[PDB]
Amino acid sequence: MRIGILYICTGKYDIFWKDFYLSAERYFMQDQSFIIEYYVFTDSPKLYDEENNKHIHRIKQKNLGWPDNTLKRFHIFLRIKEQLERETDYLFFFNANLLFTSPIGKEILPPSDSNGLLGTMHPGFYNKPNSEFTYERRDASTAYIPEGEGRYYYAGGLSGGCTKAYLKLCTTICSWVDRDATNHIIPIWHDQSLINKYFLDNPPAITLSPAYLYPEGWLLPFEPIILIRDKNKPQYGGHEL
Ligand SMILES: CC(=O)N[C@H]1[C@@H](OP(=O)(O)OP(=O)(O)OC[C@H]2O[C@@H](n3ccc(=O)[nH]c3=O)[C@H](O)[C@@H]2O)O[C@H](CO)[C@H](O)[C@@H]1O
Repeated sequence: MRIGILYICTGKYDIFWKDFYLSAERYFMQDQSFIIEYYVFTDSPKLYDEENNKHIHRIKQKNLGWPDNTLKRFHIFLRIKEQLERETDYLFFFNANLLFTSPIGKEILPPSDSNGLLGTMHPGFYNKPNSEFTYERRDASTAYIPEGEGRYYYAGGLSGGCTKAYLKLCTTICSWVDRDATNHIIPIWHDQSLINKYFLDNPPAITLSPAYLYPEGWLLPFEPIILIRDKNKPQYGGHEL
């Protein structure tokens, strides 16, 4: 089947796209059943390595800067809503600085009988209890959730599921941020604080171990599968804006 993979890279984050694109081929979508379709949102005219592979689709999108670039990601997925219904069956989002290390496959695709959602544990909060989750604790916010509840702390570096179930997600949170905008609030950990609520209302069919979000340099009780490139390396410099 045809699986769609969402990817955002604006400003200088187009430096991350390449090693990701190559790694995606080596490891993602290996066995013939599956065909990969890149949906890239960039300011830039040119994306590596284009021309050559049809599937990859460059989608024009300007720079909104921090924090709007991760806050309004879901409005970015809806500019092309109708397109995602005819050309895709499953959806996924990968962080710009992600990288593949070990093969992937059908193990991450939600069963069709379930809700059809996917989340991933956060690498820093997988060994911690509810007391330490960094949700949003302001009542007037749509991302408000108090103490003693919430099962996990999901990260926004990876999320997906069936196209239907994921678009409804995209459409849901789009209102939630917009509603906050009229209430004059910006959530603390905007991509996540919003998402964690949604995964609280409707917990994903799958929760992926932080092996799929492996920070570089770290020592975890896991085998690397998908990796997080370290931004404070002198090649990247923390700062892109
Ligand atoms: C996994 C995690 O807990 N990390 C945080 C953050 O990672 P970091 O704060 O470590 O990285 P970041 O916020 O610079 O990256 C945000 C991601 O959004 C996209 N992008 C692209 C171009 C651009 O100009 N700005 C931009 O934000 C891009 O794919 C990038 O990977 O981002 C995650 C992805 O949502 C979450 O939101 C969290 O806030």
